[PDB]
Amino acid sequence: LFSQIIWFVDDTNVYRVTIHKTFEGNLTTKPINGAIFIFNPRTGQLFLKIIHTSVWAGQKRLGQLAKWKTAEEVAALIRSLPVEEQPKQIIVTAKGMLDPLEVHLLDFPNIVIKGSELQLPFQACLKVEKFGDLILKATEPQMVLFNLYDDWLKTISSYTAFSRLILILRALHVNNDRAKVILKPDKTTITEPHHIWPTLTDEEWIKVEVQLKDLILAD
Repeated sequence: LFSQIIWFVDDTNVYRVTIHKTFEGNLTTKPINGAIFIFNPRTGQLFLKIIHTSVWAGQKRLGQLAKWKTAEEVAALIRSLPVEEQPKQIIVTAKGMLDPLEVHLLDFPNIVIKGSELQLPFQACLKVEKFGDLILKATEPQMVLFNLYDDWLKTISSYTAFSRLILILRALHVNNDRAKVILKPDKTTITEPHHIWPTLTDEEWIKVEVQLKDLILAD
């Protein structure tokens, strides 16, 4: 990493449901909007493709079809980008993405697809209000761009920013409430409206990153 355009593709949050036990004692499973996360670990760029429930229609095995929908949308993004902006590698942390991507990317022989055992839980972003509300309230599919490193790269490397982001996502994933307290060390800690994460000093980030790591380890 950090040298070729690389994308991580996360399909975990594409097919989402609300499960409810009815008064008659049966489970209903009704889909809610999802999203694909496509992330550039060098620059911080996120493409968030929101997936509206209408795409599901009446079909079954939606969990399996989600992998295919994900690969379709990745290919569609690639086709909309000039060649020099297309990724050289796509990395997936879910093994079920590998074959659908292979089949969808046959026209892009330069693109290397590979699996990974890394823990990069973009589902934690559903717990960040910015992303959660945007996904919840969409009435149609759309793509939205974000910079998940805020202004960090002005003073730290991509490697350092990636490590910070991963710790934030994993901490949020394993213990949202405690993660959120660690990320607000002071009464006056704020997040800029165009930022994702709080504005913190270098020393505060040092203490935060140790605490996040300890929170992950405890769980």
